Amino acid sequence: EVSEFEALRQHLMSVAYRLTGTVADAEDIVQEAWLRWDSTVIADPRAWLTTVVSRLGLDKLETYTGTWLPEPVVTGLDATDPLAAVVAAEDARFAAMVVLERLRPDQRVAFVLHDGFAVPFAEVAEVLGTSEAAARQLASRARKAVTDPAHNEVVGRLMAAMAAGDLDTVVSLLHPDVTFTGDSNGKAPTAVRAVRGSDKVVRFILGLVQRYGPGLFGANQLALVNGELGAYTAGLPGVDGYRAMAPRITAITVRDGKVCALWDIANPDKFTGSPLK
Repeated sequence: EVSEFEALRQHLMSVAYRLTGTVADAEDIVQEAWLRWDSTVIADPRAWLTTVVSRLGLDKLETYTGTWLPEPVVTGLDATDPLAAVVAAEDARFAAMVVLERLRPDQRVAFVLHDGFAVPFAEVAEVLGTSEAAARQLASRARKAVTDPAHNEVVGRLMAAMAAGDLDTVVSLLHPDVTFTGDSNGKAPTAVRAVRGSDKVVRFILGLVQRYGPGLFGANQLALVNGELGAYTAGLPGVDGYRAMAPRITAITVRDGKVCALWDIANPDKFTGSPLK
């Protein structure tokens, strides 16, 4: 009873959160799935509730600032959490999700349902509303809009290293076009606009340890961010004339064995995938 049930709702949550970029937006869309279950004698609850959720997800597809970013899901290292199964998929990675958010409120459902969730186009066409090839084409314009197993090794190395101020190591681990992007909807000093490039990202970073100090690392917890090892912070008070910092969640993106991007998420309104909340 509960098993088959939880597996479906997980599937429903898995698709819902990805349809948007918010776990509250998924929490409210799966909310109707149950209510719209009504009819059966013979039925396929799995295929039906997707459409219901997918359409409600399309119904979705304060706010006086800029540079939007997706709400993250933060589970413990056991990944036993109920929101873990949501982001267990590798394409639920924060990098993958920011690609999807603030970019495609149209090519989303076609790409997500098919690339991510392996839904054939005829069924995607159903929630869509048109032809077979018209689902593949609204999906093909998504796969174009896009243009490592060392993650823990690279995040791990980094998590400690930077506390030595080993700057020679840190600039090599970064991409020449590495990025630091902060969700500035939240009232918190961040990259209110995106900062670009290696040496220049380091500069921004140097300001951080300068501003908040070294207690910085002690409030920063090791945790799973969207299925892979990232980190979040409970915040700091600042007692040696350092600025009081805010609790926030920081995701990391890795390729070439180098940190290709960093993500700053500081809006308290987006903590519903978090231990903070």
